[PDB]
Amino acid sequence: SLITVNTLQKMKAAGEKIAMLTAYESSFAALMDDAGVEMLLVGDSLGMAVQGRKSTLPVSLRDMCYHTECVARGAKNAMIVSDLPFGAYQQSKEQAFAAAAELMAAGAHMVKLEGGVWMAETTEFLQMRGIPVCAHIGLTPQSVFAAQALLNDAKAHDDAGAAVVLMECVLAELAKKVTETVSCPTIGIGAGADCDGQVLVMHDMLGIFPGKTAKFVKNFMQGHDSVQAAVRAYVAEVKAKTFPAAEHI
Amino acid sequence: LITVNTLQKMKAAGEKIAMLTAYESSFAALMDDAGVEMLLVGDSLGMAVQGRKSTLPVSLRDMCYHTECVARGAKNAMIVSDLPFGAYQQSKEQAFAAAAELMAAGAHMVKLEGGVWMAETTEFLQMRGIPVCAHIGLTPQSVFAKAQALLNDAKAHDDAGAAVVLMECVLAELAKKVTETVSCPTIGIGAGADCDGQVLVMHDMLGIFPGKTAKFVKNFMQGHDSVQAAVRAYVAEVKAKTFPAAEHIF
Amino acid sequence: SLITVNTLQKMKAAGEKIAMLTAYESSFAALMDDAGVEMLLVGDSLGMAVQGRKSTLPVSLRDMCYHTECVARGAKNAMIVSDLPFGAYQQSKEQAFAAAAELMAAGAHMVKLEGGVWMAETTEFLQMRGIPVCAHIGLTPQSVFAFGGYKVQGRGGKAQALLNDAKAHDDAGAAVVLMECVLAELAKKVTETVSCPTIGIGAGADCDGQVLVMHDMLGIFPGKTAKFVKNFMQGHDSVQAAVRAYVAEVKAKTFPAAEHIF
Amino acid sequence: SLITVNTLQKMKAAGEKIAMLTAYESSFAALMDDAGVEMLLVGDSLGMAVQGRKSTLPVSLRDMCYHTECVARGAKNAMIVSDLPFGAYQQSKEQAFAAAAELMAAGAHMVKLEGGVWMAETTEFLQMRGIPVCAHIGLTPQSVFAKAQALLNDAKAHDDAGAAVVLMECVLAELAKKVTETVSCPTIGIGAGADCDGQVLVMHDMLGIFPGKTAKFVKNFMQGHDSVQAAVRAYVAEVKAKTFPA
Amino acid sequence: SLITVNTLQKMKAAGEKIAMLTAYESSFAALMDDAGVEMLLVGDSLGMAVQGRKSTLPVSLRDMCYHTECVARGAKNAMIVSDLPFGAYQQSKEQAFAAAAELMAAGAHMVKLEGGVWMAETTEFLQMRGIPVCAHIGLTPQSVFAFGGYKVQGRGGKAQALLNDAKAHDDAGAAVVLMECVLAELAKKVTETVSCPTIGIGAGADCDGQVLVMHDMLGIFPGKTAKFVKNFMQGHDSVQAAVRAYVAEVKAKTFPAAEHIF
Ligand SMILES: CC(C)C(=O)C(=O)O
Ligand SMILES: CC(C)C(=O)C(=O)O
Ligand SMILES: CC(C)C(=O)C(=O)O
Ligand SMILES: CC(C)C(=O)C(=O)O
Ligand code: NA
Ligand code: NA
Ligand code: NA
Ligand code: NA
Repeated sequence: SLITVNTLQKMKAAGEKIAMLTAYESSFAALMDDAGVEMLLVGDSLGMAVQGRKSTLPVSLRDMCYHTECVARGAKNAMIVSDLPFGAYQQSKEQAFAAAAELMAAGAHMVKLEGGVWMAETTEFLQMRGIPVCAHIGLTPQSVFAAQALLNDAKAHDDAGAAVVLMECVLAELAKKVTETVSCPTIGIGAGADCDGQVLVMHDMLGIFPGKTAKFVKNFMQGHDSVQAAVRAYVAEVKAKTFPAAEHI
Repeated sequence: LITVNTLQKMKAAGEKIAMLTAYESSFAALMDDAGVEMLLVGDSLGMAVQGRKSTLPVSLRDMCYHTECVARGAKNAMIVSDLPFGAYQQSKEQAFAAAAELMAAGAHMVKLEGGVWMAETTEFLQMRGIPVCAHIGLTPQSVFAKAQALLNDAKAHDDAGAAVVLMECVLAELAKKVTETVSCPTIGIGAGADCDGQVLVMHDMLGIFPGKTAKFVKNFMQGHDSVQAAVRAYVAEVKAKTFPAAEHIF
Repeated sequence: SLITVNTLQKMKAAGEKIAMLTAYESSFAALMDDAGVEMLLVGDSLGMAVQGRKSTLPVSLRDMCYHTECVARGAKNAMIVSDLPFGAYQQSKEQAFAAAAELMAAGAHMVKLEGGVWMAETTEFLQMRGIPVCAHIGLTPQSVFAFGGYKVQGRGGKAQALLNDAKAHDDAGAAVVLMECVLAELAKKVTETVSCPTIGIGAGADCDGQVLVMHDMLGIFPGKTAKFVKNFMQGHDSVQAAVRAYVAEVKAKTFPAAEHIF
Repeated sequence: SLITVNTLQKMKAAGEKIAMLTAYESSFAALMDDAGVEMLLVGDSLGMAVQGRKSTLPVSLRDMCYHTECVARGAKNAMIVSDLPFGAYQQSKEQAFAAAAELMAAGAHMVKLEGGVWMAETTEFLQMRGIPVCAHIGLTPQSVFAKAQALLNDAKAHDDAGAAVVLMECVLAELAKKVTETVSCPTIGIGAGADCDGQVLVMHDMLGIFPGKTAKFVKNFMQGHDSVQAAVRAYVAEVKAKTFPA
Repeated sequence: SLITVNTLQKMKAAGEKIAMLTAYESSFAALMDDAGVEMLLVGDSLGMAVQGRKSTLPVSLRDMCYHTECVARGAKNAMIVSDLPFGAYQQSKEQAFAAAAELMAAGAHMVKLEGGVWMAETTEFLQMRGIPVCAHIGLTPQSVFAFGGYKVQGRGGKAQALLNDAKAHDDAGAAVVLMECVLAELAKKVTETVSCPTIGIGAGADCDGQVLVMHDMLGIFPGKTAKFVKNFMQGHDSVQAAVRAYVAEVKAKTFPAAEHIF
């Protein structure tokens, strides 16, 4: 029942697409879990969607731990992934370990960190100590104010033992090559359907914000009269390989 | 008084060491009076005492508190305290600070989880007067995250000066080889009978949880009239080498 | 509309001068944004202009964070650059990162640090982790007691060292290099050599942009302004007109004039 | 007058035995000072004698600073030596320095640390920064829960690092003798024989405050006298006459 | 007017003796500044003259910052030098920097640290980051318990070690090198060898300047002062005049006299 890293490995081998959605509260976490969502991402994207800030930089380790605890009270079988917030882990591998440990004590089953080859040593340090790491490469929103290289980043984390490699806004053809090159499962957002799974910010896919949605995002609320049905459709289109479509790439 | 030297003599003589977890003073005095030689204040208290789903949320404060409670009840038995998740893996210096607090709380030895990558930490602590029990094989703090590696882990800790090597859920024949290879006494749980001693979580062996006991666990309460007799039977079986039996091994 | 690092790079390539001014409050930040200031510098110069102290050394990270938040609530399109205060970042690249992360969480889009080649590793450490860096070379006011005051840099055989400081920061990935009190001809060479945009104060008009302390250019202090500073309030009808004349003279390359250059 | 490291060096050179005793309070420290005790050791042994614990490991840095302050208000001429408590200085030489600096600020004139060769770097670090160090080798109570050439190596490494004094506990007398003869600094012993430049005893032990058999290498000096003052003076006289340890 | 490092360098080259005195309060600081004292030393000597302790070791960084602030409210032209107190800087160059930064934030224009060649790296770390350093060599009072009291330095084969200490600091960028209780002939050779000004106390008249503890030179203690100290209060009936006499004798090279030199 419970989704573990082995489960994700089996899904990658079986070619069965993984469904990930961000979650910041207990009620929505339980709803998504029950709707088939396999990975619950307590992302630092909550700085915009929950806190209403202009970027994710101000989110603190305290905020991430609080939301992790909330989500942990609602989740059952889904795996809880928590982001390491800006400033809380890039100082050193030792600082990253301390911040990751706090998230794990709050209820996370894996942590997500941003960065390329320069973060590979941090991934290894954490994974060796029992903390599953999700390496976030490509577009890394914490550096918002700031092909071979992406492949290198991917490989570096894989070699260090990252459990999952997540790619944001990447040429679909490159995401495909990456997914085939790394031993660990991959998760995409604006990276195509050749990844081992997909992720989207709940709020975006529920159409909580006015005006058009990002190009790589699909509104799943539309056509449904219940949030649970909207999420179920997401899981199904992810697995059907219908999402992302050609328009979302 | 049970000391490291006592354990060493027992290994050399083939006399099995009886270890049991303990998180409270009353149970600790009872186990001590019932012949338990090593009291393990383990982070297993996150599940048995705190009721969590894992031992990761256990803090250093929690370990020091439980160690202090056990220390008020213990007499002859050695107190072993676990370094909790996040409090010692950052560096050897951080592990020494955390272990120093546990020793200050009443521990006579500390236990830490990890393979070869933690051996340098074992050496740093042992050289500074802090006896270390290196816990290898199935390390519960890594639940969310292979025969030769285990052997490598055991050798590295032994060479680093580990006072004791504890193995959890390890193929029996592998455990026997490790035990015959390292110089320090070995303790097992789900590791077979060829270790120098055994450990079990108190509540498990007392049948506190409903349902079937884990495979490597035996209910010692059953067939006895008191907690005292259940514990004495556990100690007597470990020493008679009747526990664990074929049915409790992998 | 929003001013980003790419905007500055496009302006350097086009030869359009960048207008930077200091800002420590929300109302003045909004006034300057509306008057066309592109970069709003929350400088540690507030230790003197706001706090009334004799130098910028006593300014703390908390003071820097507070003013940054204030300015962030008034800014609109302009980029916010916040100074890393004395004592909060020179201890190590790790300490600099932590201090810079607090400023970015306070609302900064870039941080400014003082120092030559010995700070380039710090610049690299921060930029690689998403924190845009402005390297400030030449006369660095946090080292005022070591310099003994405000002297022009790059004289004689000191030119190479300044050039070396600029290069190390640029190679370390500095987004912008800021020069203060530097021989104009040297600043021109530096600007023509580094890949990143440059900003000057008392560095001549051949930098890719200019900066002035608000209070200096508004003639808030009694007496005369420094030689490299022009009083724009004087001869103008409002604070809004004074700032607009500054941005216009910077873009027309009339400020700094010959009188304001070393 | 005042007892300085120079005083101790001169005493070793002349063969005049040094009297050291533990002290954790102001009143007893002033009494011992007046009785001729030259070195007052504020030891982590207070964890057992004062606090009543089973070991000295739980003694904290705050406890050592407190007792150091108390003793410093009683002491006049004697040198105050303060122990660096378990867990407060073994993390690194930088940590030891911060802990030693707190003890010096509380009134100590020298600090004592436990450990062989692996602690010599720490000794060098502290001594180079003005903190006199007493290196404690042999039996080190802080490692209670956890050979001739090893002892000599430890003593030599500490002496080469600049230790002001080397303290030996429970060492074969003949071996203590060689160490004393080979190091440039004064040596102090406890259960180390009379061939040391000086002796130390825990005050409560030599005053017979503990119920039970007197420790083997300890002599009860309270016996035969009717004042604590006379008991201390007798210990100092026997140490000087080289009749203790017997 | 305003005393800077450049001023001290100009005086060394000119042969004009620098007058330094300790100061722990604002009133006395203003008086000395008005009497011509060029360097006001907020020394850890306040542990004995102000706090009444037996040594300067118990003085904390907080104490140093507090007195530094007091002195800064009275100082006008004089340069404020603050001592780094025992335990606050010897742990590492990084810790020395953090402590030195607090002193500078409290009002100091330079910090003073005790130590030989082993502290030179710390000297370099500080000066490069804008903190002027006065290296104190010879008899370093924070090491009094290791020293076994106060004793003359530099005789025999120890002379070369002292020279090394001074040159190591001079090479690291020390702004000033202070010598306490060193053979006069050695102090002279060191003064003629390093590039920075030198200040002495019990080091002869050939240093570039002198320093005394205020309370010692005002005769505040009972009995006699050390051999290298002179009571300037005697023969005068105002502290103003007593301080002016110190300044005059230092500049005339009449103090220290033969009787105050080793
Ligand atoms: C877009 C996803 C991967 C994310 O980083 C977040 O929600 O924080
Ligand atoms: C039983 C042993 C393996 C243990 O770690 C614990 O109780 O925490
Ligand atoms: C650009 C200059 C004037 C500066 O550093 C400041 O204002 O803080
Ligand atoms: C006498 C001078 C050099 C001093 O160190 C002090 O006052 O602290
Ligand atoms: Na994120
Ligand atoms: Na455990
Ligand atoms: Na500035
Ligand atoms: Na001083």
